[PDB]
Amino acid sequence: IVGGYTCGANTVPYQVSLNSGYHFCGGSLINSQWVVSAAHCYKSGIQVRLGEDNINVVEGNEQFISASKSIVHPSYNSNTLNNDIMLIKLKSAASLNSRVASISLPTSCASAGTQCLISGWGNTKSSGTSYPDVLKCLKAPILSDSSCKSAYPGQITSNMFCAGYLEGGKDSCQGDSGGPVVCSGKLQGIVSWGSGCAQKNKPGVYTKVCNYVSWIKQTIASN
Ligand SMILES: N[C@@H](C(=O)N1CCC[C@H]1C(=O)NCc1ccncc1)C(c1ccccc1)c1ccccc1
Ligand SMILES: [Ca+2]
Repeated sequence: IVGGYTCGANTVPYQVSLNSGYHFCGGSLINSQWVVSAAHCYKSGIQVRLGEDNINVVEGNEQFISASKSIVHPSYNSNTLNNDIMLIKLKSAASLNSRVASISLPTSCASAGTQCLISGWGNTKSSGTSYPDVLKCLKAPILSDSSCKSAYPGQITSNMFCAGYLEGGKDSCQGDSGGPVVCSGKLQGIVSWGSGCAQKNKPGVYTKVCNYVSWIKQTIASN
């Protein structure tokens, strides 16, 4: 997260860190057994880390649970990033508490202008590289479809939305991938892609979760 702020420990209790020897992506806990992340975060050997603030120190509220199965969306295209969503099944159910909590799925899509919370342990620099230990947060509005398409001509599908700031300076970045965009208490986006981080006229692009709720619900009913 570039240009954001320290969230505060466990104030984003649905935020998970995906670990394969090191943090590599975020995700969102949607019930005690399932995490939503980005398809471009797929790899084998995932451990889901819940209840995290400082990802380099055991602070006492963590739950570390291996994935038993990952399911990349059947229609994910790794070239256009259309359908950039993946479900991860935990080997055992998380114990839900004030520091480890699920985020609701949307029933309606969010609207342009709605202010959302984006969070993660990704790079905090727009040029250069610095990775934080504690969770970072950014308040960002959803942008109009027309401004999003003007920023990324030919590349925005109906399964994507832009959020952030056309002036730059505030954005998600590498390592935030797969994490949440929450608006009015619902998971409306997944950190997906952009042209650099926090660059002028290049806001972040997010997977539009409301288009995937039927697939999520049917998949978790059968796995
Ligand atoms: N900029 C790259 C990106 O978003 N990549 C690389 C893999 C991870 C993800 C990421 O950091 N997502 C998080 C993010 C990035 C930028 N703003 C907001 C959030 C993109 C690309 C996407 C997926 C696969 C390959 C490349 C890219 C686009 C054009 C030129 C080069 C790279
Ligand atoms: Ca920790």
